[PDB]
Amino acid sequence: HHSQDPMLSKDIIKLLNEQVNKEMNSSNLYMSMSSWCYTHSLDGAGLFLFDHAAEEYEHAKKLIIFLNENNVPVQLTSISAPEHKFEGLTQIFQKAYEHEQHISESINNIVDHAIKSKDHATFNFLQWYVAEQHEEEVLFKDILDKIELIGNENHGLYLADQYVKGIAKSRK
Amino acid sequence: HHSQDPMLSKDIIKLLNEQVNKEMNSSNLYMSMSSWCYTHSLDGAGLFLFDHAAEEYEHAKKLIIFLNENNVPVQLTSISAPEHKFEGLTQIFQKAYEHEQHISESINNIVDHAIKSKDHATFNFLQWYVAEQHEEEVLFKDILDKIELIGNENHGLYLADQYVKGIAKSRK
Amino acid sequence: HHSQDPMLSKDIIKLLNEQVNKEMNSSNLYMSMSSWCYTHSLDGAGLFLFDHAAEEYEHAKKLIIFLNENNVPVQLTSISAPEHKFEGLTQIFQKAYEHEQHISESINNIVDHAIKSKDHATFNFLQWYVAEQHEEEVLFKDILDKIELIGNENHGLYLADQYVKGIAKSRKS
Amino acid sequence: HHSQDPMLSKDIIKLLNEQVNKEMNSSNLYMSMSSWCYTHSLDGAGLFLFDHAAEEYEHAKKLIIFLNENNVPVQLTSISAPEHKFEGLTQIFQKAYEHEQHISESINNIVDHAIKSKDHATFNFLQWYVAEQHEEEVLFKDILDKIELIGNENHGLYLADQYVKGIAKSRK
Amino acid sequence: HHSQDPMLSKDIIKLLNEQVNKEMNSSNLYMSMSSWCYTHSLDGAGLFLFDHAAEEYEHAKKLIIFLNENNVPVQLTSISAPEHKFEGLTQIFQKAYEHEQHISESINNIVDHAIKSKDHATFNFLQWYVAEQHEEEVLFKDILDKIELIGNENHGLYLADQYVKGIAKSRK
Amino acid sequence: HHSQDPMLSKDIIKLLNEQVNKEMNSSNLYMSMSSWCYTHSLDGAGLFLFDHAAEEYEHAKKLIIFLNENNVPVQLTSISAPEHKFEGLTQIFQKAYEHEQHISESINNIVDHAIKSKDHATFNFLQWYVAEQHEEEVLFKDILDKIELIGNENHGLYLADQYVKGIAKSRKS
Ligand SMILES: [Fe+3]
Ligand SMILES: [Fe+3]
Ligand SMILES: [Fe+3]
Ligand SMILES: [Fe+3]
Ligand SMILES: [Fe+3]
Ligand SMILES: [Fe+3]
Ligand SMILES: [Fe+3]
Ligand SMILES: [Fe+3]
Ligand SMILES: [Fe+3]
Ligand SMILES: [Fe+3]
Ligand SMILES: [Fe+3]
Ligand SMILES: [Fe+3]
Ligand SMILES: [Fe+3]
Ligand SMILES: [Fe+3]
Repeated sequence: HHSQDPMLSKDIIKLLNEQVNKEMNSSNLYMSMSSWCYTHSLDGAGLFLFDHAAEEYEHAKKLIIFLNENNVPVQLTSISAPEHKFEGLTQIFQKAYEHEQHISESINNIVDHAIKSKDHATFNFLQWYVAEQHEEEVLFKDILDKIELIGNENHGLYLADQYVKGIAKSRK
Repeated sequence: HHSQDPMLSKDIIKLLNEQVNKEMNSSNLYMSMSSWCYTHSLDGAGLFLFDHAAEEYEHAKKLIIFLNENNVPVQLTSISAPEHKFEGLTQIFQKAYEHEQHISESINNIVDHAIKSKDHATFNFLQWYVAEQHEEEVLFKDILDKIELIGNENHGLYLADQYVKGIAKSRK
Repeated sequence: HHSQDPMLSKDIIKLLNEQVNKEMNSSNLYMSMSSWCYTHSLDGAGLFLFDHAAEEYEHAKKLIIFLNENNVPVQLTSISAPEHKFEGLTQIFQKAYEHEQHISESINNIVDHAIKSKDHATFNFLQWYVAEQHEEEVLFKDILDKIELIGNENHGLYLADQYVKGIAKSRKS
Repeated sequence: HHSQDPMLSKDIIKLLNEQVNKEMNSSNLYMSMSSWCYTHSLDGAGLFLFDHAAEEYEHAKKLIIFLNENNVPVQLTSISAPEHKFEGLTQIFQKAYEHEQHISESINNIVDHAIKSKDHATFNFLQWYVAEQHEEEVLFKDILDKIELIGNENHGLYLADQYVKGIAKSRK
Repeated sequence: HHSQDPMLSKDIIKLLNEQVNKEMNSSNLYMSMSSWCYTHSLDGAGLFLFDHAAEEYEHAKKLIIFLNENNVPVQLTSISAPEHKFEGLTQIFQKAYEHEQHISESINNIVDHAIKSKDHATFNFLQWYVAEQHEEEVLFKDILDKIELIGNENHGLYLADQYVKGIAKSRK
Repeated sequence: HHSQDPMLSKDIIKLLNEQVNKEMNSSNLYMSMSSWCYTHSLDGAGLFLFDHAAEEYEHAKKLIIFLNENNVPVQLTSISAPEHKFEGLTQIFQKAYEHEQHISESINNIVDHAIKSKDHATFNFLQWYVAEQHEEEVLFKDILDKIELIGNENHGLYLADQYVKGIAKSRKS
């Protein structure tokens, strides 16, 4: 039997499949960072990063759904194991904020390509994704700002972890 | 500051970490199988397999939670691209059922090791997982049974896909 | 058309089928005991044993369901005519308690075999059955204890039967 | 202590005790037929026949209750192992319909004996049983009629099983 | 009058009776640790440890119930006076965590003996106890981790006690 | 860091700590009595005595709470192994009633000491304990009266146990 051709262009297909794998890598990275926090008595950060990792997989699932609906084959690729060794809470959140900046950049790029190739179905679809990623990038900026304000001096790690714990709980 | 040592034995840690990675791999496989179905007009099987893939990630998360609570570092390994080429609906579910048999075996192995090393916290924890995996293995057996009963002659693929669609919706 | 092979091992299949037939045999034994009581003015014990017999059939059905879901053919055997002649209420409950002890042992044997064969699907499935059988064994122990505490002196049978009647009614609701 | 004699005649006692054993045998036959269906991918018929087997045991229990209330000793004899060899879905339902015909005949016989004996307590008691058996005989006639209407050609068994599955669920 | 013999084996009887006495001893230890905290201005830890002591007595009662139902005589031996000399909050929780580890080991031992003896009534019974003990061991690990993360420098004891006070109230 | 001194006098502290240990000892005695009953087919008395044992521990906890709030160190002593061999239901309740009489006396002694030392915080605190202990002493008197009225002639033990079972159940709800 005959099935209809993919409804998206080759360039958009490539960028979207790359994005699915980027989100899966993100989930892995954040699970690893979370585990580091959990094994170093920082369960506030552990919980926050675990929940964030899960949300990254949710992004991957939403991108996959869009690919499926357009008759576009999903291309799940090989991905390196995430980094597992970290220096401390500050370094983790510095690395995470940088990572979010990079993800934001990657989304901006696809949206720009949608405009260029007049793919406004894809432009329209990606708007939840632009909005949600901006929120996440702002969130990591805010957490990093707070960790740096508190500092590492006497009880500082505890104070920072409890602050992140509060955010983790409030974000359901 | 000092954090407490991992609360599980080296062998159990190894087996549980391997299992996390197995479930992550399973999620990728099922996403790939789902995509094949969606791009070959089998959206019933597409939906069922997508939802099943998501459930495998849920298993991985629950295993991670148990590792975290026991102060056991999560060791996420490199991701290898899942199989993406398939012959048809029957072959997909034959491969899936075989995969589920393998997963059941892997769980039986961990539970047996928990008994052998007198790790009854782990034994007790794994019981939801034994129960749920059994349900999944039976489900795949039943779907494969139905696909083979229906056949492949005129309208057969359609009837099978609609049957699987019904199951997918009922499990929501 | 091809159907999938049985999902359980040959040894586990045989034990579970044997257990189905054990529960069916138990149901008949208890119906016969129940009838003896009813025909000897012991309707409290009659009701208790009737309801217990019915619960044994429910156990058989639950085991059959598990076999069915695993693509395991159910093998129902001949059921021997149960004992029908009894000496009295005490003898019936002595026999019943001994029977319950045997059933408990038979379950322990299957669960042990599941562990040894690494069949944790079956191990996990049987836990409701282990728990419910333990409660049943304890119940028959308690009833036997009570019958023996009361005795058959002046109104003893009546008192014991009423005691059992109360239990029967409480287990309904 | 003296207990009152049985309240029913020797002939009625014999017939009712035989009926209890007939219903128990029926339950076993239906469990066996059910198992055949389940192990041959016909879970619609499997469920239907399982639920029917349980209903036949319910009939046995109700007959036992009536014997008990009349101070009539219940005489359970050996219950021979049921047939387990079956050719297919049509043959199972052909055998089942014929079996239900025999059961209907057995009930008619007891009711006639009650009339002849002027045992109107028993006549009146059996009315639920006459009505329920009639409904069951009609039901098996209808299912067999449908299995034969559908036939075994391309997807026929699947359609028949799904039809019977519908009936099974509606009688829950 | 004759009463039925104990329903459990001699080895299982010994182990369960020893466990009752262990739980009673644990209750006393925790009451003593609780009192130390209360009399040293650590009422958060005082409340937590008091409530924990009461929970250990609840475990003793549940084990006693199981012995009673099996016609097994309860053998209460002398319960030696608990340690009352403590150095500080960290030492108390270090000792507590080590104590919970020992309790976990004792339970694993009984469950293993039940398996070896084919006593699955006892195995099945103990599952609530395995699960609840695991949660308690994890909890003490977490509290100790937090006490050590905070430390004893300026306001450290106060912060740790308030943290434990929070946990105490949340478990009510 | 400095914590405030105990808020109660040395003599009151000692009496209250002794009372904590008395209640813990009582709990164990009653658990042992309860077990004897359960293992001799007297589950009514078994349940009653088990629930009573648990209530004694609750008394110990309430006393500990008072000590804690007054910055008084709790001093838990060794608990001797309770008596475990008994002659029968009557002897158990004779022993229990005598025990309750002793507990009542021990409370009277503390309350009297509180009055003499002008410790009315402690006097006031103990009033729930005086009241609850009186109700307990009366209850054991009543049960003993009933066991002795019934006796052990033909079905006597059964009747007495069922009577106690009814009390046990009524005190739950
Ligand atoms: Fe993000
Ligand atoms: Fe994102
Ligand atoms: Fe699975
Ligand atoms: Fe799984
Ligand atoms: Fe049984
Ligand atoms: Fe049973
Ligand atoms: Fe019928
Ligand atoms: Fe019928
Ligand atoms: Fe058709
Ligand atoms: Fe504990
Ligand atoms: Fe414990
Ligand atoms: Fe500070
Ligand atoms: Fe008292
Ligand atoms: Fe008292």
